[PDB]
Amino acid sequence: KIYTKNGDKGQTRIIGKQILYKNDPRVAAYGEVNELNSWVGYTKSLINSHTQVLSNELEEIQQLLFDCGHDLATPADDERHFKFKQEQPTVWLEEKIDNYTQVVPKFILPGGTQLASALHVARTITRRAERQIVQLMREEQINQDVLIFINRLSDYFFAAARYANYLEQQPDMLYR
Amino acid sequence: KIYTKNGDKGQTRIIGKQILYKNDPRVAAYGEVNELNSWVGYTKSLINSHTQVLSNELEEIQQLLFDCGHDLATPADDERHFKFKQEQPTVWLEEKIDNYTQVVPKFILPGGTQLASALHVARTITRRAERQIVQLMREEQINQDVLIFINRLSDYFFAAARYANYLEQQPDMLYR
Amino acid sequence: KIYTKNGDKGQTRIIGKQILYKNDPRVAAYGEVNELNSWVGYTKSLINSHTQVLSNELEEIQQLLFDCGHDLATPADDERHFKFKQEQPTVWLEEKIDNYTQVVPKFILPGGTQLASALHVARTITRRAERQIVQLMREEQINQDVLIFINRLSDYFFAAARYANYLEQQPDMLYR
Ligand SMILES: Nc1ncnc2c1ncn2[C@@H]1O[C@H](COP(=O)(O)OP(=O)(O)OP(=O)(O)O)[C@@H](O)[C@H]1O
Ligand SMILES: Nc1ncnc2c1ncn2[C@@H]1O[C@H](COP(=O)(O)OP(=O)(O)OP(=O)(O)O)[C@@H](O)[C@H]1O
Ligand SMILES: Nc1ncnc2c1ncn2[C@@H]1O[C@H](COP(=O)(O)OP(=O)(O)OP(=O)(O)O)[C@@H](O)[C@H]1O
Ligand SMILES: [Mg+2]
Ligand SMILES: [Mg+2]
Ligand SMILES: [Mg+2]
Ligand SMILES: [Mg+2]
Ligand SMILES: [Mg+2]
Ligand SMILES: [Mg+2]
Repeated sequence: KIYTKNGDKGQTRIIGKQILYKNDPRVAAYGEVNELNSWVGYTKSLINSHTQVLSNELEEIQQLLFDCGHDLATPADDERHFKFKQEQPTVWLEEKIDNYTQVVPKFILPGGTQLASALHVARTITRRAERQIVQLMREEQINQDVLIFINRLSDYFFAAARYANYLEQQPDMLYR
Repeated sequence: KIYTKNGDKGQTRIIGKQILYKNDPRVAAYGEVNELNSWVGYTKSLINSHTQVLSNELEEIQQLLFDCGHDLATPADDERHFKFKQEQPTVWLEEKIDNYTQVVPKFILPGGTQLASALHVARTITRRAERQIVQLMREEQINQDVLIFINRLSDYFFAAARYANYLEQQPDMLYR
Repeated sequence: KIYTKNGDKGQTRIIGKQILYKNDPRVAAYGEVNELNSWVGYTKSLINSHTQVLSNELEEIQQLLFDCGHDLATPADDERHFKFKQEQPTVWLEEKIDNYTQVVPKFILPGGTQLASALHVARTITRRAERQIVQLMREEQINQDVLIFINRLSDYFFAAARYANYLEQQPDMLYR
């Protein structure tokens, strides 16, 4: 049974021993990163024959987010338990940002093709998670690498969103 | 006219007499449960001929959430106004969890078919609402039955998500 | 390069000089309004030949939200920088609310056609943003016009959602 009922009174476990309330800043940060991941999976499902290229990196992004979630759930002082390192993932994001940035043609408004719009939604959820990650940071020591990655990731989603639009011959929505 | 303009200064009514600010913990909990409901409706709209079975329970889940919202909007001390009881709804969820759990084949990453992905998104929004419900709980007496149901509900959505994938011959996305 | 890396330590700029933490109430309000906008773009992408009429106003709503975001990012005391005025936008919303309100046939549950459901999701995200805008308001002076508009906007989305359902011959989901 996947339901233990240990959570039915509003408390839960993290990595290590601490029992925390579900509204605890750390539980929320791990939660928002998990919601971002759900949305990436949703976005990934909207891929078709014209946008097929975007599929593996999005899938890869989901792996990276799982790792981010793991480290957010891990207290820095914990003696028995951080697996996420930002350098390779972020550089990889930076390559795609520059790639997509030069391919594509005012301020840009979120929208366009359904995949582009979903990638624009990814951008804003990534940012919502980022604020919650900073909020944790202000109370507890966190893996700063997660924050570096998350910050770059919303930039990736802006870049990929524009590219998704470009891939289906769709103009970016512009502020008039 | 559906707009009274009574809210234009950031205040609103709940069940009973209290005028509360819209950022009040209770207004937020009622709000997050309402967003969950919107998303279930959205998820329900993605059903097609292969996933048609999932339709009634999702519809049923929306009824239950409306009730949850009602009780969250109701102060426990209020003399003129709780309608939600968890036993039958939660057992009903537990049956479907076990059903779906045995039908379907690493950690699972959210994604797959569009309906499966949406059910995975439902899971995380349910959890976001759950944290906001706990947050209310820590300041005010609430209907604990709502919390019991909500906690089980995200487990339902994990279970149904996997099943949605299974229904369309789609493998669960796995952590590599 | 769209990534400056100035944000990698959890801090960011607003309109004017203040460097703020990303979890700052003002950064969150600007963020939630930006997420609403993403979702409107997403909703707009779900339009087809039967719902084509809804397209321009949704597009127009995205312009208005960009302005809302701008003013939320602007401290009221700032000497070098408010562009949003609510009167024309809100009256325009009020016309569409009355229009759509008379066209369309219990409490209504969110859901129906995919576009209707998305407009129902828009409603709840608008409201989530509204609570975050009030939260800012309780600490800082804000452009009250933004709040007036946002409040009416979720009413617009309820109205348009029902109409989207009506446009595709779909009954509103009712609380049983
Ligand atoms: N509402 C929530 N939001 C975000 N993260 C959560 C939430 N609830 C639990 N978690 C985290 O996810 C892990 C697994 O979730 P799960 O729902 O199984 O925990 P639980 O609710 O405490 O137990 P149970 O659901 O079996 O009663 C938990 O150990 C906790 O760290
Ligand atoms: N931003 C919000 N988030 C969550 N719940 C809300 C929000 N605003 C209002 N509510 C709740 O939903 C109920 C109905 O919403 P409604 O928007 O009609 O209220 P209002 O904003 O106070 O009034 P009006 O919109 O007519 O000015 C309210 O009585 C309140 O309990
Ligand atoms: N996580 C966030 N949520 C909401 N709004 C944000 C967030 N981060 C930044 N902003 C706002 O959006 C503007 C542009 O975003 P951007 O991500 O470029 O800022 P940054 O993260 O500080 O810089 P960089 O991403 O280049 O390190 C910022 O000046 C800030 O006002
Ligand atoms: Mg569980
Ligand atoms: Mg940034
Ligand atoms: Mg109203
Ligand atoms: Mg749980
Ligand atoms: Mg940037
Ligand atoms: Mg209102």
